[PDB]
Amino acid sequence: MGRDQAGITGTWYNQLGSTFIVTAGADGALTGTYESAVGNAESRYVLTGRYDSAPATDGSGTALGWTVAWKNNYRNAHSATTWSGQYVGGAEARINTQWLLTSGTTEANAWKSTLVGHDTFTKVKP
Amino acid sequence: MGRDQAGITGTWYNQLGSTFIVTAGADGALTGTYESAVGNAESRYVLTGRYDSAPATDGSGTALGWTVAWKNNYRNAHSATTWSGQYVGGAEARINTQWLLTSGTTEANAWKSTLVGHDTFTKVK
Amino acid sequence: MGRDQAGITGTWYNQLGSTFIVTAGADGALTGTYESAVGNAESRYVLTGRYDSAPATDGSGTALGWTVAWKNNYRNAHSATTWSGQYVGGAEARINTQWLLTSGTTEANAWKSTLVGHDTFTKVK
Amino acid sequence: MGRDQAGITGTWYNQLGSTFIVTAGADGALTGTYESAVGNAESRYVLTGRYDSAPATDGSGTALGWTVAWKNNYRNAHSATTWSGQYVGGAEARINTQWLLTSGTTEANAWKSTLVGHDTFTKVKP
Ligand SMILES: O=C1N[C@H]2[C@H](CS[C@H]2CCCCNC2CCC(C(=O)Nc3cccc4cccnc34)(C(=O)Nc3cccc4cccnc34)CC2)N1
Ligand SMILES: O=C1N[C@H]2[C@H](CS[C@H]2CCCCNC2CCC(C(=O)Nc3cccc4cccnc34)(C(=O)Nc3cccc4cccnc34)CC2)N1
Ligand SMILES: O=C1N[C@H]2[C@H](CS[C@H]2CCCCNC2CCC(C(=O)Nc3cccc4cccnc34)(C(=O)Nc3cccc4cccnc34)CC2)N1
Ligand code: NI
Ligand code: NI
Ligand code: NI
Repeated sequence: MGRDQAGITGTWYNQLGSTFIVTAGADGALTGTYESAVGNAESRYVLTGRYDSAPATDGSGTALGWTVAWKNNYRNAHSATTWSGQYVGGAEARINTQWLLTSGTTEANAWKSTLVGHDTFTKVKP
Repeated sequence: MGRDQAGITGTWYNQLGSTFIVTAGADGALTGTYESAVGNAESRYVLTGRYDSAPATDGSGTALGWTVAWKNNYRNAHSATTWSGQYVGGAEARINTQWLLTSGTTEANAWKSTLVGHDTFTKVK
Repeated sequence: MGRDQAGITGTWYNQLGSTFIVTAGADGALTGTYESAVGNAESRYVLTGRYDSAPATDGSGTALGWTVAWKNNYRNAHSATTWSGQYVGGAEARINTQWLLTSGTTEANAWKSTLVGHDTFTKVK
Repeated sequence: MGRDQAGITGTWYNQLGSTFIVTAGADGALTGTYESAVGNAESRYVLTGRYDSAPATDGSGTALGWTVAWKNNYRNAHSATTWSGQYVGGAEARINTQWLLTSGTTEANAWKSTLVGHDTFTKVKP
């Protein structure tokens, strides 16, 4: 039912070599796994998110976001990343994102809790 | 059972008057609803996220994040916010966050697609 | 002269205990020194920036920003912070900011080069 | 002189087609002009900033940042952008940045005051 449900669902790769496997639901849900090529991370991590299942009709992208907490059956980095961005369809579909990575900190170190960055995902590895 | 499952589960209010109702699952899931006091938003929106269910024991906070897409059965703002932050428990429990709000845009307007801000959530209004 | 030249010029303090000493010029310049209470920083660092010297008259704040490179005669942290925000006048004047701290990194580590945060500066603290 | 004073100094273009003309001083200063290809912007705006004039020698980039207030003799957008990033010298020199654009707002609209994005600058015009 989602306008971009079929386009979003599948396997995506970012510029770092990370792998993002996602199913878009008709209700706006995103569910899948994330494997990071960098950082204190090994194997797949659960991800969950949301996307706009009825986007604008003027050629705009489709807003979405998702979260990974960096704990799985191998490691725990005591941190979580959220990606905020939009899906852009067409011949070379892309999910363009900016992200925030927060680590658990003491109060004294809270000022340095959060990294910001940007990831671009494609359906073919770069 | 997640270490902070009981502390996170419940209702949170930010500095703007928005309301965040969340259930923390034993496996690290966050599920619930968000009601925003500002912006193109009315009634409740679905939220989903994750939290660290086995955090450090050194006094550090508990890392977490969640997403809301601003579409429900009443409105659609063609946008989505992600909050990234940490839960700090105790008498004056807090969830301290930074957030990214992306709107769907044309490619030419993508440079102005994403707002950044910070929200602090407490257990009282 | 700048509309908020006199209001911005002076000594400001943020929530961490850092001190921001600034002169606003009639031409939109910001020039001064920054002393950070946290991080790889000791004593004062040069700052430079810009502000809107003819802001809106509808009660809106005054947009501004400035940079500190964390090198002085005593230390070098191989990093730089930019604060982006707005000055809000009145009995309880504030400069509300969000900031980006970038450290020099190898290309392999570029994904972790930049912190984001927020500081609120007041004239009393 | 700064290690990268000669390398940073010059004319740069980002992926939007904006033009960044900058002079790096031996004292860590950045001065120059910015012309944006997008937004409420016309002609050149004053910029000022700072860079690390004695960076690490381990292959790391050179940290820097600069500000533009979007007021000149032609327009006033009641806004300011700060770019935070690092200069990477060598083959295909690049300045990689993330930026924050804050507009003056009323207190009720302060939550919507700030955009975030990322710009990459090279000396080759797109
Ligand atoms: O595809 C992809 N992959 C990437 C992108 C986006 S997700 C990303 C993959 C993430 C996989 C998990 N990577 C771990 C993160 C936590 C870690 C670390 O290196 N943290 C940090 C390093 C440098 C700067 C930081 C600033 C703020 C906070 N963290 C920063 C760490 O231990 N942090 C800390 C431990 C203990 C105390 C801390 C106190 C303050 C801050 N951090 C602390 C170890 C590596 N896209
Ligand atoms: O008033 C105030 N005060 C505060 C606020 C806003 S300004 C702030 C005061 C700043 C004073 C300078 N503080 C130094 C920063 C550089 C330092 C460090 O701790 N860096 C980092 C720590 C944690 C997370 C990081 C994420 C990304 C990158 N850095 C993070 C460091 O050595 N970093 C690094 C060294 C070598 C290689 C690196 C590779 C990647 C990242 N960092 C590297 C040492 C402390 N408001
Ligand atoms: O090279 C390059 N170029 C680009 C990049 C990085 S710099 C960039 C060039 C910038 C040149 C100036 N462009 C003006 C900015 C202000 C403007 C606008 O579109 N603002 C905004 C549009 C969309 C989202 C916003 C979110 C938050 C705030 N602004 C957003 C505007 O009028 N904003 C406002 C006016 C009145 C009230 C406001 C209240 C809240 C927020 N904004 C308000 C008009 C265009 N790299
Ligand atoms: Ni960390
Ligand atoms: Ni650092
Ligand atoms: Ni604006």
